[PDB]
Amino acid sequence: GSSGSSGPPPAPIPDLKVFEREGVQLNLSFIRPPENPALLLITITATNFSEGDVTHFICQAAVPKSLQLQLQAPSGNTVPARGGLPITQLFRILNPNKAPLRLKLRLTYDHFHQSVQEIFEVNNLPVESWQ
Repeated sequence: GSSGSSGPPPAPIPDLKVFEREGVQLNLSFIRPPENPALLLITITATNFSEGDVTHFICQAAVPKSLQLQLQAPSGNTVPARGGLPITQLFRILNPNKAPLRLKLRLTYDHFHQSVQEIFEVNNLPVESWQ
Protein backbone atom coordinates (compact mmCIF):
# COMPACT_ATOMS: atom_id res chain seq x y z
CA GLY A 1 0.00 0.00 0.00
CA SER A 2 1.58 3.22 1.24
CA SER A 3 4.25 3.62 3.92
CA GLY A 4 6.66 6.47 4.59
CA SER A 5 9.49 6.05 7.08
CA SER A 6 10.47 6.43 10.73
CA GLY A 7 12.98 9.17 11.52
CA PRO A 8 13.57 12.93 11.86
CA PRO A 9 14.10 15.28 8.89
CA PRO A 10 17.65 15.54 7.48
CA ALA A 11 19.68 18.72 6.97
CA PRO A 12 19.84 19.92 3.34
CA ILE A 13 22.14 22.60 1.92
CA PRO A 14 20.94 26.19 1.38
CA ASP A 15 21.69 28.11 -1.81
CA LEU A 16 25.07 29.82 -2.17
CA LYS A 17 25.76 33.29 -3.55
CA VAL A 18 28.63 33.39 -6.06
CA PHE A 19 27.80 36.44 -8.19
CA GLU A 20 25.67 39.48 -7.39
CA ARG A 21 25.11 42.35 -9.82
CA GLU A 22 22.85 45.41 -9.67
CA GLY A 23 20.96 43.59 -12.41
CA VAL A 24 22.31 40.06 -12.80
CA GLN A 25 22.11 37.48 -10.02
CA LEU A 26 23.69 34.03 -9.90
CA ASN A 27 22.92 31.32 -7.33
CA LEU A 28 24.58 27.99 -6.54
CA SER A 29 22.67 24.84 -5.58
CA PHE A 30 24.25 21.60 -4.35
CA ILE A 31 22.45 18.28 -4.78
CA ARG A 32 23.41 15.03 -3.06
CA PRO A 33 21.60 12.00 -4.54
CA PRO A 34 21.15 8.82 -2.46
CA GLU A 35 22.09 6.46 -5.28
CA ASN A 36 25.46 8.19 -5.60
CA PRO A 37 26.78 9.86 -2.41
CA ALA A 38 30.15 10.65 -3.99
CA LEU A 39 28.26 12.39 -6.80
CA LEU A 40 27.73 16.15 -6.51
CA LEU A 41 25.21 17.66 -8.93
CA ILE A 42 25.75 21.42 -9.02
CA THR A 43 23.25 23.83 -10.58
CA ILE A 44 23.36 27.45 -11.71
CA THR A 45 20.63 30.10 -11.79
CA ALA A 46 21.48 33.29 -13.68
CA THR A 47 18.71 35.88 -13.39
CA ASN A 48 18.58 39.19 -15.26
CA PHE A 49 16.45 42.14 -14.15
CA SER A 50 18.40 45.01 -15.72
CA GLU A 51 16.93 46.83 -18.72
CA GLY A 52 19.30 44.93 -21.00
CA ASP A 53 18.34 41.44 -22.14
CA VAL A 54 21.37 39.15 -22.04
CA THR A 55 22.25 36.73 -24.83
CA HIS A 56 24.95 34.26 -25.89
CA PHE A 57 25.63 33.66 -22.20
CA ILE A 58 28.61 31.41 -21.48
CA CYS A 59 28.98 29.36 -18.30
CA GLN A 60 32.16 27.37 -17.68
CA ALA A 61 33.92 25.81 -14.69
CA ALA A 62 37.16 24.13 -13.61
CA VAL A 63 38.00 21.35 -11.16
CA PRO A 64 41.22 19.69 -9.92
CA LYS A 65 42.23 16.29 -11.29
CA SER A 66 41.23 14.79 -7.94
CA LEU A 67 37.62 15.56 -8.88
CA GLN A 68 35.76 15.36 -12.19
CA LEU A 69 33.50 17.67 -14.19
CA GLN A 70 30.75 17.03 -16.74
CA LEU A 71 29.30 19.78 -18.93
CA GLN A 72 25.63 19.01 -19.56
CA ALA A 73 23.53 20.53 -22.34
CA PRO A 74 22.31 24.05 -21.45
CA SER A 75 18.77 25.41 -21.78
CA GLY A 76 19.27 28.48 -23.94
CA ASN A 77 21.79 31.22 -24.72
CA THR A 78 19.22 33.90 -23.89
CA VAL A 79 18.05 35.47 -20.63
CA PRO A 80 14.94 37.68 -20.35
CA ALA A 81 15.45 41.00 -18.56
CA ARG A 82 11.77 41.00 -17.60
CA GLY A 83 12.08 38.49 -14.77
CA GLY A 84 11.55 35.58 -17.13
CA LEU A 85 13.31 32.23 -16.80
CA PRO A 86 17.03 32.03 -15.96
CA ILE A 87 19.46 29.52 -17.47
CA THR A 88 20.47 26.32 -15.69
CA GLN A 89 23.37 23.94 -16.34
CA LEU A 90 24.00 20.54 -14.76
CA PHE A 91 27.51 19.55 -13.67
CA ARG A 92 28.59 16.18 -12.28
CA ILE A 93 31.58 15.91 -9.94
CA LEU A 94 33.24 12.91 -8.31
CA ASN A 95 34.62 13.34 -4.79
CA PRO A 96 35.35 9.70 -3.85
CA ASN A 97 38.83 10.70 -2.69
CA LYS A 98 37.09 12.37 0.26
CA ALA A 99 38.87 15.61 -0.62
CA PRO A 100 36.83 18.78 0.04
CA LEU A 101 38.15 20.91 -2.82
CA ARG A 102 36.77 24.08 -4.41
CA LEU A 103 35.11 24.86 -7.75
CA LYS A 104 35.93 27.57 -10.29
CA LEU A 105 33.16 29.51 -12.03
CA ARG A 106 33.97 31.29 -15.30
CA LEU A 107 31.41 33.76 -16.65
CA THR A 108 31.53 35.37 -20.10
CA TYR A 109 28.64 37.16 -21.81
CA ASP A 110 27.53 40.45 -23.36
CA HIS A 111 25.46 43.11 -21.58
CA PHE A 112 24.18 46.47 -22.80
CA HIS A 113 26.15 46.07 -26.03
CA GLN A 114 29.35 45.49 -24.04
CA SER A 115 31.75 42.71 -23.07
CA VAL A 116 31.10 41.20 -19.64
CA GLN A 117 33.91 39.06 -18.22
CA GLU A 118 34.04 38.08 -14.55
CA ILE A 119 35.84 35.08 -13.06
CA PHE A 120 35.53 33.96 -9.44
CA GLU A 121 36.28 30.91 -7.30
CA VAL A 122 33.76 29.61 -4.75
CA ASN A 123 35.88 29.08 -1.64
CA ASN A 124 32.98 29.50 0.78
CA LEU A 125 31.49 26.09 -0.02
CA PRO A 126 29.44 24.26 2.64
CA VAL A 127 30.90 21.54 4.85
CA GLU A 128 27.94 19.18 4.51
CA SER A 129 28.89 18.77 0.85
CA TRP A 130 31.91 16.60 1.68
CA GLN A 131 31.09 15.86 5.32
